[PDB]
Amino acid sequence: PSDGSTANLVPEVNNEVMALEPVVGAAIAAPVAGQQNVIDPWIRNNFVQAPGGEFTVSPRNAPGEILWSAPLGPDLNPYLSHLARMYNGYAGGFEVQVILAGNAFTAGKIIFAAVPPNFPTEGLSPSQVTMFPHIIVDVRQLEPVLIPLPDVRNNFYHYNQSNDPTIKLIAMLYTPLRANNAGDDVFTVSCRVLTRPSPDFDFIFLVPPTVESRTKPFTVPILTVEEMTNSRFPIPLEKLFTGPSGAFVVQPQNGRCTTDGVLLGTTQLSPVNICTFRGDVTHIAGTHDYTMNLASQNWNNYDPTEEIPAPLGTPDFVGKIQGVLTQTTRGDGSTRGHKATVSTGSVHFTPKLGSVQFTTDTNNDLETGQNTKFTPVGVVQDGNSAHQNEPQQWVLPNYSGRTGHNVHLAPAVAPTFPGEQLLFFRSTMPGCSGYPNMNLDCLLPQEWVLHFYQEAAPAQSDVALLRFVNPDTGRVLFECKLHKSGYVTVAHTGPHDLVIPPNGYFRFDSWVNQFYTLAPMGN
Amino acid sequence: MALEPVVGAAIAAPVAGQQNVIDPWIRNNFVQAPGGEFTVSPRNAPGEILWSAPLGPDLNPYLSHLARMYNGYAGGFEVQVILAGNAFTAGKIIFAAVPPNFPTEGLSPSQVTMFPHIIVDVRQLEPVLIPLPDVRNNFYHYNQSNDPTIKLIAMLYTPLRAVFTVSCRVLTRPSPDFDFIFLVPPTVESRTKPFTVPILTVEEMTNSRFPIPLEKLFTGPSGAFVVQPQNGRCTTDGVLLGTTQLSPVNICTFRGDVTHIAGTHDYTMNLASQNWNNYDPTEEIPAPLGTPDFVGKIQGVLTQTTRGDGSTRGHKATVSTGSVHFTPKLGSVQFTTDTNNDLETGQNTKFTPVGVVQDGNSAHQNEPQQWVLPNYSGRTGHNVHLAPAVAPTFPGEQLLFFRSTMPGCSGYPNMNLDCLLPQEWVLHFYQEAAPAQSDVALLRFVNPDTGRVLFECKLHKSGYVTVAHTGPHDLVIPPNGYFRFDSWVNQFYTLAPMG
Amino acid sequence: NEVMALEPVVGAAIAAPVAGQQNVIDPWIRNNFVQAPGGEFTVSPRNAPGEILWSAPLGPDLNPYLSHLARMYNGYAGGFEVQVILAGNAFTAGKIIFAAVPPNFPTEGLSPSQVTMFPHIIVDVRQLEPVLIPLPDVRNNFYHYNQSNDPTIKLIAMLYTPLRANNAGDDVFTVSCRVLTRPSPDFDFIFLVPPTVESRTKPFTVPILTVEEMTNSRFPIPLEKLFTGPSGAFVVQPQNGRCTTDGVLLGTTQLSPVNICTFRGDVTHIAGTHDYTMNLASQNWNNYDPTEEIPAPLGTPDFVGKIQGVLTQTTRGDGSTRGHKATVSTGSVHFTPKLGSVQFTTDTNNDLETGQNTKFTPVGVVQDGNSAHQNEPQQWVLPNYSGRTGHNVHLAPAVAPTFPGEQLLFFRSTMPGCSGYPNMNLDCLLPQEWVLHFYQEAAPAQSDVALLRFVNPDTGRVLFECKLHKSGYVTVAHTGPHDLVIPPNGYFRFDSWVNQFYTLAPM
Ligand SMILES: [Cl-]
Ligand SMILES: [Cl-]
Repeated sequence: PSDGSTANLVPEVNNEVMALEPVVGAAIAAPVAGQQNVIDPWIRNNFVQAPGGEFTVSPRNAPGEILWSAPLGPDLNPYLSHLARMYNGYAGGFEVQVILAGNAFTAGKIIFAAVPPNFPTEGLSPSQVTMFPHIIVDVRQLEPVLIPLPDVRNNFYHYNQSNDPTIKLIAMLYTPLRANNAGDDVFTVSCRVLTRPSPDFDFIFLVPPTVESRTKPFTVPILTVEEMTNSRFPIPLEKLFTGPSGAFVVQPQNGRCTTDGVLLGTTQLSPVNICTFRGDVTHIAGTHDYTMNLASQNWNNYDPTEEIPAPLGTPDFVGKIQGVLTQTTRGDGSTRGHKATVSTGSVHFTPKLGSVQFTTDTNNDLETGQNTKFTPVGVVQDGNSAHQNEPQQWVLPNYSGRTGHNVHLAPAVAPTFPGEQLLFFRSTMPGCSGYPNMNLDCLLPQEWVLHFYQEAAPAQSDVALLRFVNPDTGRVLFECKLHKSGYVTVAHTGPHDLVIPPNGYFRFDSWVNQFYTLAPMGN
Repeated sequence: MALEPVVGAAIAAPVAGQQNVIDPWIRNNFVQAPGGEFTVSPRNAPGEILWSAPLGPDLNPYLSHLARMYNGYAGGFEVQVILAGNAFTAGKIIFAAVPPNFPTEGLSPSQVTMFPHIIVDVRQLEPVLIPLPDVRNNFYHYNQSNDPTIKLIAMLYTPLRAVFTVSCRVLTRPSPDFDFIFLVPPTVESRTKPFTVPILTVEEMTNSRFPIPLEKLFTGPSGAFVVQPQNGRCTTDGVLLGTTQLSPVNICTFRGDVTHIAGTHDYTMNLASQNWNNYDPTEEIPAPLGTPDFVGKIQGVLTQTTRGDGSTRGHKATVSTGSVHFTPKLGSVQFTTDTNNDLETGQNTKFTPVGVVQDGNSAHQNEPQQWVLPNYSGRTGHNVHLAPAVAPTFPGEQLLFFRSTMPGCSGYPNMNLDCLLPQEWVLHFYQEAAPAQSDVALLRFVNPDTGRVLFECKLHKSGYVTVAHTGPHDLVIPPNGYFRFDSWVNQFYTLAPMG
Repeated sequence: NEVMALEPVVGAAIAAPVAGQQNVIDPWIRNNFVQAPGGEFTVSPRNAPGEILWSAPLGPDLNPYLSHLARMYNGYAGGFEVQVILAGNAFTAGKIIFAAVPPNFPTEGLSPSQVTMFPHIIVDVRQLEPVLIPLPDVRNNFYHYNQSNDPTIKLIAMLYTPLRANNAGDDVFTVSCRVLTRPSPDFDFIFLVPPTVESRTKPFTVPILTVEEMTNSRFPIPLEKLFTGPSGAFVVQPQNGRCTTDGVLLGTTQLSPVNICTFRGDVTHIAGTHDYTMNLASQNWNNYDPTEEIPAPLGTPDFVGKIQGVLTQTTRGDGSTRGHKATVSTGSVHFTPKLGSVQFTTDTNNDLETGQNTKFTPVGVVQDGNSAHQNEPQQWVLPNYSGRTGHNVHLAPAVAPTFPGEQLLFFRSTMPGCSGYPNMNLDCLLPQEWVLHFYQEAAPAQSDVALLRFVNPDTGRVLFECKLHKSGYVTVAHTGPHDLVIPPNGYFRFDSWVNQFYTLAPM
């Protein structure tokens, strides 16, 4: 029966069982629910992979790490997830199926535990997890693990739009992963979580779809790398790059946006205003320099009291940006345009205070009362100093110049998992003069900022697993982790420009946590 | 009583993959169809089909969302029609069920009575109920197929006597024999996502004909001009037209190798692709994607980088569209620069646009004519594979433009730049690829503070917007107002006056 | 566990009241599993979750017995039982999902999560016993017609968990899979009909001819060798020998293997030179119509170079005949065959009369010896068929491999040289006899790729396999330029239609 397959090398099934009493589903809610609803019985009789539903046990993982966790709710099941956008509430339990068919040469144990509502999960030790109803499963177990997840609660049913807690199911690494395959291979255990609603599960109230935030699902645009634009300078994207970031500090303030659509730093939605300035301009006596008193991006007065580091779209690197000042006179419509340059490392670059200084090609022909716009074009470098040294993309300017320090900054960004580096979306800035360092990396393409902003989809966990696919060949090129904080990471060591098919796109496959181990991409 | 009962999906059980159940409450409430708005106005005459819909999940917003989870369906509907008339209004509306594969084109009101029908007076208060059974000759219908179904049609049976527009609404609910058939994942390639319009504000969006933000909404008469832009031209279901591409930054830009013209400060650019590939002049496009779509002088900056040492050069430059040397369909355009030397020949060169200029000795505000197309192949022929021209077709209506102001670099230029669709709307339609359920998508502009509707407009499938107004007018809009897609309608819809 | 969540689906029994007749299939065919023609795929450690390793639609082409029978029947109805075999061992880990995708649902782009949402089975790489999958004929009509190509249910095989195994030495361990099929009891054919009349049932084939026995489709010369190479620098876009698998000719391609670089028409002298202008008439000697949706008259040369041959003329009344060494330059501005005129350089400025029909017989290519050696005949540069006065119109598409590790496979011949140092390499995408074969035997393509096997009949050994794309070009698994070392009697054999994800073994 098992001769030549598995070969008794492997635990077949688990004996342990969760010490939970039975718990009623939605039947209790019938006298006070608005309606008695029905779920397609095929959805109830068939396991499907949960959003989330992937996690890994690798040698990088350490005992105590929660490899997978989820609260009870419709988001446990993709069919129920889409249905839930059409209902106001729910009640009842789930059957979860976990697949752990590790290679026979692997060792290690996982604990699954049910933690009741309103108990804090945020510091649990392995000892402590044992005090809940729990099951301990060997990472090599062949038959899937079946865990019933009852809807422990103190009310008749749950509302989608509220934050009353539910039971949380936890999977934690109980014993580190060891292996004794003789060769130098990993044998990471790839695990799958599938679910189906219990018979007592039901939705409560029929309501207009998609208007409830907590049920909006997360997506990542189908756009190709060439079809998107840099979020730190109005340029198209060109390549994907990963490299080591230990030396310098990756802390941009443009193109910073969270997965559920909260903008951060100096980030705004318009991809054309990403290094623009608008306001009234003043000549500086005896020089070809002009001082600009800043208006907003929509030509309103600028309010420095706002909880932002600087006006939205203010450059987030130190360098000399060359462009054009343009001006129009209200009465007659006379227009003027002059070569201009802004140095963000200059002591007179104080956009938080409301003033920026340009160096122009005239000392007249710029009126003092007219609206003036700086259209950026490129970056420049002083040719007498070291080649490729002027534009430092990862050095933040002093938004208030010599007065005070920078405030309300978006956090810095770094890989936290062993073997991982940031993944940058790389664009090459036009050079106007000199020998400038023309590489510009952003953490998110501008179109992703647009998308996340509009679809304010709540993050089901802290990391969204993406796979990059070649649609011609159908093959996955690499996988990466998209963090809620709005940055991407990959499994690689060393600098590398990615070799990408022109048709490649990012495909969202599963929610994971920070302990997910990515397949190595490099070379 | 005029039709027999018609079985739904129960008959399909021996040949369907699965047996499914739909939430029975969905059939206990009449709900407005996604294309359940139509209008009767004195502009309409008998013979015009004022409203129509095919049987299918798209009749019901609940079934519409459910349909993303199923492969097919079978069964009928009960439809309810509501007419907002008054006692001073006269006329009759006939609703009729026309069976699959019968041609509606040319029907008289007399003939429409020969179908199962109801004749309802425009001044009735109480809603009228129509049964719509799933007459067919197969076991069931596939969502991904355009197989025909029974159609419900509404038209004026007697002429309307009454500015007074009669607002009408169509609501539906599934019959008890209706059911979905095969449970399937809601994928993107299904093209079952319903059509929407981005929530972005006019202020926060970008012009699709020049890399600048939008500023205001403008309506005006277009009898003088020929409205035929080639950028920002896109279909509601995501088909790009003309020279339109997706990058909001690469509009009115050029990339290629550059060559000096002896004795002048003028240069010739041999055009590479937007991706820096070779450019193929034989593509079925009027010109390379992002080519300027108006006649004028566009000033910017030419940029060049020498590979090997990192040498970079930048020079003020200017393109005159409609100049005889502007031939981007053939692969070359001519710039006038501020040097005759420093632009090297071997290296790749990029023109970054900034603004337009005007010769000050000529008539003021006459140089950039946004509604005059350049001759993409110069004198050596005329333009080909153009996106169609655009004009209002319904009496009382004008185009609605998304207006921004181009920066002026010198002179007295006409800085007015109107596009048909925001660039972000082009992006949205491309990615969502939502199939159009009719030829016109009715949009309403909403003030989110109060929930109030400020005006309505028609977004045509061809990718242009029209509104009910006469005369030029800059629209006065709350800065945070957004567009909302409300219903599929047809060409006979009468818009509320706006102004 | 191992059960696909599908309801039972009636086969041809439901069709009895509306079918004309009741038929019977040989019971041995019903009781014995047979390998689907493209029923092989492989699980390697390079594979990642979500990759579709194999797919097939339900239908008679999955079974060569049923495929042959369908040529004599009008329709069919019912399902199959599929047997899939996995060549694992106890020391492997990993999961494969098989899924039933309904008739009109697109497979293109599915994530692993979503594939789980179809009726499905999850199979462990260590499973020894074959997996039995019922594939029911989900449909919305009573039965299917052969000529109507109705869409059917699809079987999907996708990598669900990566393969975890040791390798032995440098040989990387892989799990080979095979897909076997046999008709369900409810499957049956419908109406007996004349056995080879119905078009959509003709099977695709490839000539048994040897490379030496075939002919180049771009110049009237025999083939000599098979050549594969990287093609990224240049643009592979020939206009002769371009034909689709189901027999539609493309570009300037025509059927006669001798008229591949010929010209016919009436000729006119250009005063003071040894040049002549030929007013072109159709290859069949008729009036020439430029309106034809073709790049140029059929058989017009599709490369830039100087072709030397012989002009021949015949006076109708007297019967006199004249023949003169001549040369055509396809890159010269006076080479405008789309407009109807071509310019020759001859060895006389006398003895070529007007109004008489004149035929250019091509012989070879020539090179200016004072220029760089091997620089004049650019085979992969198309001439400008309308000279300066416009662009080429209605071209056959350009051709490139899409799969990593794959390069074009060219049928290579060596052009005769007449003078100078010309590049005598000439590569075509299809032999002329393959064009002839596809055109006559107009077999419908069951997918975008026909898998071919190249066989040495002496030893019986297969030397390589290649992909014949429906568009009419071939690709192989190789990197770098290489002349193939082939036994002189080797032939191409058609094996199976496959899906676009089929990965072929390297040389
Ligand atoms: Cl989904
Ligand atoms: Cl209209």
